[PDB]
Amino acid sequence: DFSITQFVRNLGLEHLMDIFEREQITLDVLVEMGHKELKEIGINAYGHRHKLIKGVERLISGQQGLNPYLTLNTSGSGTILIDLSPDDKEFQSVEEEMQSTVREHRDGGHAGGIFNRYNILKIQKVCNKKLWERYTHRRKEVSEENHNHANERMLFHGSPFVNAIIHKGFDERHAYIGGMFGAGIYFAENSSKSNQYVYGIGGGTGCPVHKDRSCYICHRQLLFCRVTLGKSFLQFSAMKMAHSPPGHHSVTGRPSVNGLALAEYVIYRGEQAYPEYLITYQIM
Amino acid sequence: DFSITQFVRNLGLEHLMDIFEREQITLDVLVEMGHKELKEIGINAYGHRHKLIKGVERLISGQQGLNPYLTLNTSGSGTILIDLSPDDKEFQSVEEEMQSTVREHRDGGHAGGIFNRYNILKIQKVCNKKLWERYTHRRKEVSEENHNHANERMLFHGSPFVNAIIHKGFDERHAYIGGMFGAGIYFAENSSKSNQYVYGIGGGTGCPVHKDRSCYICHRQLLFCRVTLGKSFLQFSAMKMAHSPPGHHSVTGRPSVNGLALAEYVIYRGEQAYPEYLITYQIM
Amino acid sequence: DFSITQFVRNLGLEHLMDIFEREQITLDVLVEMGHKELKEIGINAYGHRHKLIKGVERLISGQQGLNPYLTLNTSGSGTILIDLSPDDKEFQSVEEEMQSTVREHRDGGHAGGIFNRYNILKIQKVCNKKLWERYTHRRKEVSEENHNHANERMLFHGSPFVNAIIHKGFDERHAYIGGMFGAGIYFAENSSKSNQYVYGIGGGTGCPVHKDRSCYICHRQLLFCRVTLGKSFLQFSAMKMAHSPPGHHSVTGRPSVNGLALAEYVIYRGEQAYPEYLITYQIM
Amino acid sequence: DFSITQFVRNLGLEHLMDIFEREQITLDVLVEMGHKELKEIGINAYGHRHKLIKGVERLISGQQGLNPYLTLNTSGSGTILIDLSPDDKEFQSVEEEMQSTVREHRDGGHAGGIFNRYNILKIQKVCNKKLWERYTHRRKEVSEENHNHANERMLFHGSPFVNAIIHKGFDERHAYIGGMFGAGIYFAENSSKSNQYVYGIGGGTGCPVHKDRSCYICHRQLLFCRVTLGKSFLQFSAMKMAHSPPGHHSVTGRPSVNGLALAEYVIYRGEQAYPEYLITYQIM
Amino acid sequence: DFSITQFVRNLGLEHLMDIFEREQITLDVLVEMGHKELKEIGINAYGHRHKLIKGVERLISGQQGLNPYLTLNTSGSGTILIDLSPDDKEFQSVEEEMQSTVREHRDGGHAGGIFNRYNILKIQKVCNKKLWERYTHRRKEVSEENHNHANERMLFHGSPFVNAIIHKGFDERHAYIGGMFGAGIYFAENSSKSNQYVYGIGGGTGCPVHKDRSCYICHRQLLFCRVTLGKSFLQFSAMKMAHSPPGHHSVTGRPSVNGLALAEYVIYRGEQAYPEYLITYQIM
Amino acid sequence: DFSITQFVRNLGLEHLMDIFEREQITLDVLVEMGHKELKEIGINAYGHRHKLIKGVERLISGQQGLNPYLTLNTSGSGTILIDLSPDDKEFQSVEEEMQSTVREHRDGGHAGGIFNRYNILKIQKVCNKKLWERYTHRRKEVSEENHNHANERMLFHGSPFVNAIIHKGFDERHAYIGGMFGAGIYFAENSSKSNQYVYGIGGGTGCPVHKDRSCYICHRQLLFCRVTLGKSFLQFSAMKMAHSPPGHHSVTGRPSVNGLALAEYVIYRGEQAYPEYLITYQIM
Amino acid sequence: DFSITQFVRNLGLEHLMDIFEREQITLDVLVEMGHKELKEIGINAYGHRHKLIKGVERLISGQQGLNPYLTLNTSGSGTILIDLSPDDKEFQSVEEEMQSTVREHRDGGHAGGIFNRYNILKIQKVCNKKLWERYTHRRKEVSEENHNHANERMLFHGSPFVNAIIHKGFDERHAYIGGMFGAGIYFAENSSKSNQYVYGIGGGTGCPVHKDRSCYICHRQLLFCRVTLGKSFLQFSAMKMAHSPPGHHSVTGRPSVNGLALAEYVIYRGEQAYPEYLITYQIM
Ligand SMILES: [Zn+2]
Ligand SMILES: [Zn+2]
Ligand SMILES: [Zn+2]
Ligand SMILES: [Zn+2]
Ligand SMILES: [Zn+2]
Ligand SMILES: [Zn+2]
Ligand SMILES: [Zn+2]
Repeated sequence: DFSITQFVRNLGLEHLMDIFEREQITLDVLVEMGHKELKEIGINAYGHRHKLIKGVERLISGQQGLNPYLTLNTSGSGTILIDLSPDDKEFQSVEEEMQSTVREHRDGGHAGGIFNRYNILKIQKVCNKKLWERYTHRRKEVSEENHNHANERMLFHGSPFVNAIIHKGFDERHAYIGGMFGAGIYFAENSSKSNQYVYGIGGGTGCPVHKDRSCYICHRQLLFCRVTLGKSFLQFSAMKMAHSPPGHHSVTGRPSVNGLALAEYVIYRGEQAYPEYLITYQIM
Repeated sequence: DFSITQFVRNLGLEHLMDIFEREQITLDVLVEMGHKELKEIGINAYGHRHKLIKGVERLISGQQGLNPYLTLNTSGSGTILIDLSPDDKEFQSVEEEMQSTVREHRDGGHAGGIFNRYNILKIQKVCNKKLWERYTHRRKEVSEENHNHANERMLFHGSPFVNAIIHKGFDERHAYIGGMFGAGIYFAENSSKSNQYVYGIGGGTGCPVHKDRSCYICHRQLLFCRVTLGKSFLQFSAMKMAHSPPGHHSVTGRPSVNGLALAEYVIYRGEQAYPEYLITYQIM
Repeated sequence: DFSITQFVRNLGLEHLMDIFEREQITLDVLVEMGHKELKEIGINAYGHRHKLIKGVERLISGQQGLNPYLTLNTSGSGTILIDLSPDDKEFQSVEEEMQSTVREHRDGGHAGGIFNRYNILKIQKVCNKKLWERYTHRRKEVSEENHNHANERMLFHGSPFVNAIIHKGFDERHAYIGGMFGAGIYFAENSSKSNQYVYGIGGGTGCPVHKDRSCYICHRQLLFCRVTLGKSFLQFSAMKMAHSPPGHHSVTGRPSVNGLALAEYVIYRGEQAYPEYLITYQIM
Repeated sequence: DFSITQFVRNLGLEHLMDIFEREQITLDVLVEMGHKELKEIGINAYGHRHKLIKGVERLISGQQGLNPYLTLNTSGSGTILIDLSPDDKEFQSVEEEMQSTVREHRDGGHAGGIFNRYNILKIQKVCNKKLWERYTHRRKEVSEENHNHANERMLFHGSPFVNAIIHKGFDERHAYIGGMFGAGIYFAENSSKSNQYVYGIGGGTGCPVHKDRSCYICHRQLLFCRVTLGKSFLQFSAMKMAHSPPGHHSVTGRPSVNGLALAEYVIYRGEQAYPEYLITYQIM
Repeated sequence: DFSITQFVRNLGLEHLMDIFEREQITLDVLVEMGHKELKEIGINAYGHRHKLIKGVERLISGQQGLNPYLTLNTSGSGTILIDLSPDDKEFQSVEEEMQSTVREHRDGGHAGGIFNRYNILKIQKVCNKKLWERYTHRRKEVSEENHNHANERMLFHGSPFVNAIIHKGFDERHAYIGGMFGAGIYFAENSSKSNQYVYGIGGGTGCPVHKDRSCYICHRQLLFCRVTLGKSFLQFSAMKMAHSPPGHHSVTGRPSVNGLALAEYVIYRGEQAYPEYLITYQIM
Repeated sequence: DFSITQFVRNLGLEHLMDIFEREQITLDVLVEMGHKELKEIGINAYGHRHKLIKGVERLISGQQGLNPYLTLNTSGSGTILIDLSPDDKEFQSVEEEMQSTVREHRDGGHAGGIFNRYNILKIQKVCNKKLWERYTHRRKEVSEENHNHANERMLFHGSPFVNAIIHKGFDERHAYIGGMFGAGIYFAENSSKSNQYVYGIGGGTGCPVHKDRSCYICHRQLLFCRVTLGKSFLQFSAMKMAHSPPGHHSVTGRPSVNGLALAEYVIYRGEQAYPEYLITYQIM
Repeated sequence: DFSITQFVRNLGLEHLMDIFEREQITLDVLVEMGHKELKEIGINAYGHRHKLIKGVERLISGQQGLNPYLTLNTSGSGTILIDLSPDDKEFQSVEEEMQSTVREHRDGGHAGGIFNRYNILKIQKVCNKKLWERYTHRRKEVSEENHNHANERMLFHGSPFVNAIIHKGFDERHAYIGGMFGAGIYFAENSSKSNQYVYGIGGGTGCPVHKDRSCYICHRQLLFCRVTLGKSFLQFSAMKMAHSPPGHHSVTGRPSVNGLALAEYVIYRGEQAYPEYLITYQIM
């Protein structure tokens, strides 16, 4: 607690420090305190509160180019996972979405294995204010174009880097550069299609413990995410690209007899998706 | 245990967890606590309370679009049945309504059975806050039309799906599509009229245990429901409707020499009825 | 007693039920308990008491339109008769009121019997919470319309329906429609005049047992009642009012040479009287 | 005027009167002011505010039996009429109710005149707080006696005493003692039936100016009222009664081949009607 | 003036006096202040507030036998007159009570003059807490002796000493020792009878300004008072007495073939009446 | 037995009645028991105690206008007499006050007899809660006037109705209207003077047994009483006053050569005296 | 000052001193605080409060023989003078006692001065806890020795040491040994007699500044005192006694033809008097 000590000594108010130590007032707390709050903790003299408040002003606003407020407000950021109750209708909605969108796939269970259902172990709400405001800023930006319509879907995403995503967000700098539609982030309408990627491309090496791509023991993890598509460009054939086509905010690969068996969605900017629900499950 | 631990760890206040463990403070409890409540449980330093409260703010108001608050208030919802006592005047009023509205019906007791009175076993008040809020919102909306009058009646409802109704409410998506007035929810001011639908359409197969439509042994259930009729369209003949006629909120089927023997009330939106009492009885 | 179990189960607090069973906490008790009371019975964690109190709020106030608080709280209603001992000065005031207001009537005791004294067997104070509240609300109304004066009297009432009066209160819907002043409830300042109505209008058949209108053997009952007269209209001859005359709250039939031998007081609203004392007696 | 001066002089604070004169503070305003309001007007010393507040307390709470509060709170009571705009939804719904309920009557318009529709000139909402409180208190009583249902209807009322009703409310002491159902206040769901009574019983002598019962020149006034019916007694033939039948709160006369041509509703205490709208019109 | 200073200096807290001078804190204000109120005015240290509170306790309670709290707390006592509004229901009821009770008396207006009506100039409510509590204490006594019935009436009183009455209350030590029923305080239910005494016994010499008993110019004053009668002793002929008859709380003299023309009420205890309304008027 | 039975039945707690029967809990006892006392007698469940305490509240405070508390608590009231021992200093001081105040009266012992000393048989302290609280309330009233001084004396009183006094208190409605100073209660400094009135005015007929005014055999009784004099009016000549003179609370008739031989004190309100000692004695 | 620091340091709680310094907790304050007060000022730990409370117990109770509590309680003791308002009846009753008791003296107004009435400048209630407690303890003793009667009067006292008395109380160690009845403290029932001693025995030399015994300019002072007379000895001629006569508690000197013109009262213990009022006045 030395920043507060230096700040209070510079003002000639060191005799107040015994209050600040008992109330556990740090500088990041002090910068948010007005006359009312300072009067609560026991700074009874108007002159002292005036000096403290104007010092906080001269620090936070007077040196805005140094951004001292950002250095003070690191505490409290970060992700939390709120667990859903299976008795709630939100859990049952997410589970119905998982279960009802299973499809048989062209491979003999090479990537996602063989199964018709999931054993759903838990579903978690992902909360992170910084990532959330990034996503909503981009959503407002996309809907300012595209006639006030974001065109927002809920889609499945799978990859071995779920933990990194839920803390640092989606990032196009890690993009699936070899995909059918180039270097973007891929999303599926069917949960079983995303299930094929939770260990890597084409199922990867299988589960770490048993090295099996059809393991019925190890827990899997999927993300069920908000995705802003905006004006979406329809495609049927394979077409590599680094960014969206001009005037469009995403790519929709549609089912075709000689092409995609199932719908695919690709965004090329990381802040156009938010990982709202984390699902832990097993195949059966 | 996990969500509150994460929330507190992100703020740097892990040393407070043993308090939150002994006071059984979960995150849903914490989001409702201010300085006074935090002081009660032993958070004595002002800075710690300030940090907790502003973290709660950043979770609730800062991410309102994720609706974490709804994720945390799942518990406490649901229905409770408060059993009325036969010595109360409310029980006696409901039973008087049941007994005094018995009538002769055209069939020889084929659908409802042959009886003159009921043996009332119990009457229960149905309490569910979300359903009540739904009903009262629709009621305000209807009375804003129809010159500030909701035209609210208490009517009998019979169906083999009373459990679903008391736990999830009236739902027009199950509506009696083959009924005389179309796909609506039907109510009657004669208890014996509604008794004809308890085991199914036109009496069903009778009770499950005996398959008897005039069983004097097995228990039956009726609902006594608040119904907002608003502006009601008077109809004197069978008329298949999918919704209310324009300008109206419900349909009243009136008795006629060549038509209905008794009054019928049909609504086409589920939120216009609320089941206030659940009556269990036998015919005698 | 299952509503408490459902309520506690909805909150997720069923592990506390073993306490609630031992303390006999029913839901109508629980809706009256706060932090201190819940701490008394062994709910030590703050989170548990918080959840219980918030659930009680969401029930009692969140659904006030359903009036669940009145379905609970029905117990304790009803009238109790507190017995007055002959050694108390209250008993003696009431007994002296009875004895000293006896008069000789025009009839040879045909309606009430031949006597000059009573044998008072007991006097009871009638206590009924809801009837008292109804009475005091009406008295407040009358005194506001008067010049802050309720014009309250203590008057005698005789009827073969006193047992119904002390449990349900006075009721103009049973009013003496053939009375000299019409469909009102009648009171007198003489006990021997109200004694004429104990067994019926004009004496009836006398006691049920001996069928004697002057039975000196078996018991009779009068009421001594607080009557709110407000602004009283003076009358000297029969007039069959259905209600009290415009601008007035009651009627006073004054004695006349060619009219009433004794004064009478009439009210046309049951709530303006409260039956304070119940007197059991024999004539001598 | 002098009441505030006396009140302040008794406290020894007459040096403050110059403030109370400039801010137009009267005793009725002062009995509602606390420390905050007294600070606003310039009572700066804490001791002065303490003295004023304690004097107000000694007046209002200390002498509650004299009801000085009611003496001071007289101003502001009374009726206001709020005009509806013909372009409003409410005006149009009330007008639809007026027009669609016209019926042909047995007499050749002898009582009401010959017409098929109305020319509506005004519709006004009637606002009076004392009358509204009276109505809602009675409504709570009735609904508590009728399984939580008031059975509230919107009905037309016609009388040559509309002004007195809108300023004083409905009053059974003026009741139509000669009506088919005794001394009650009568309401109808047909506007024309109530229109038959605007100039008096059977139309009286017609309009004041022309003495014509079918005048098309001069305006008529109907009330549209909230009526609490509670448990309504179903009656099919005339019978004079002074109050409601036992166990009931009103009487409904049903149409019959040899009886009523149209429905009648009769209440016998005036506190269960409230005159919500005042409709001014001509017949055409 | 100096009391607060001596009290504060005795405690060794003279350095606080400046605050007490800014806030106009006198000793009679200080004795009513706790920790909260002392915090408001700026006594921030717990020790100082503790010293002040303990000093006040040692003064008010420690020397309770000296009654210092009564030497303090004399300010705010005394009467105020609240003017009634002629548009008010209370004013109209009091005026109707006064007008409707005018009677023709035996003398040709010798005492009260010749008149049929009054011009009511103003009616005032008399408010005084000391007198009110005196009266209500006596009312409780009398009701406890009269089977819980005070037998409270509103009656007229006239005398040249109205101003002394409204400030010091009714006093039997000023009683009309030569009156018809002895040394009591006399009241009437006819305003005209009271009107005979306002200028003195039999009218005295009349108005001071014109010395005319039938003056139509000068203002008269009557008191319209609550009077507790309790068990009232009826008399039909005159007899002097100093106190009530044993067992009785008042005397009511009633007309007879050789007695009063009009009713009369006499109380022998000063505190059995309260002068609630002061009426200023002229005869016409 | 029955009030408590009905009370417990209305609450639905009849199964507890057996306990109430063993512990002799009547309703008047029950209204004074809290959680502690109820837990003592074996009401172990918190819910039962809560119901009982809320019922007692709903009876005692909820119907306070009926004053049930006063009906219940009549037991225990009344006077008791406590004998003083001849060996005590209190006995000896009262006897010294008796003996030292014998004086030579003008009459040759016609009224009180011929004697110089008394034989004291017993002295009794009179204890009555109700009369004591009446006296102390009046004493406080009188000392609020008269500069905080009650002016309390101990004086003798003699009368044939001492038994009535010690049970019902002094009563000015039984006053000595024919005395030298009007209709009041008379007290003497000299016991020999009070001795003149123990058998009536002028000694009456003497002892009933022997009809002798100077009997040395029969027991007499005097009262030694507290008398609040307040501000005492000094008088030297007879004056038949009904009440105290204005501004005074007693009359002191002082000795004069042509007037009183010995001093007299007169009060005109019965609650300004209290009979502290009853002295049984013989003259010698 | 420094005692709190040593006390806290001995307990090992010196780290708490910064709280005690800020809250101004001295040792005399600390000895009165418990768990509640200590938790209010911020001693949150139970151990710290326990140690402080047991240290206080060891100091105050353990060393009770040294009376440290009396050393700490030296603060707050003293005399305060509360000014009586000239409008209150207390002031006026004291003033009328002053004025109504002026008498002519045997001498020609030599010792006191030539006057007929007084001009009162101030009346002050004297409030001193220790003196009042001494007075009441002695009063209790006297009453217990005098059949429970203290024989308390209100009497005048004149002296040139009034300030000494109001700060120290009456003291027989300064007694008027030359008085008619010995070494006592002298009180009078006439103010004009105590007026003779305001400037010393026999009037001394008059006012200090004029040396005039009848100086109409210089302020004088009297005391109006509570005097416990107990059993007062009756004497008619001078007797130089040093103490109260055996068996008595005071002396009364009676007027006589050849002796005293006015009565006097004499006590021989300073603790039987209390100077309740201090009167500042001029003669006229
Ligand atoms: Zn595996
Ligand atoms: Zn069956
Ligand atoms: Zn019989
Ligand atoms: Zn016309
Ligand atoms: Zn004149
Ligand atoms: Zn004898
Ligand atoms: Zn001088």
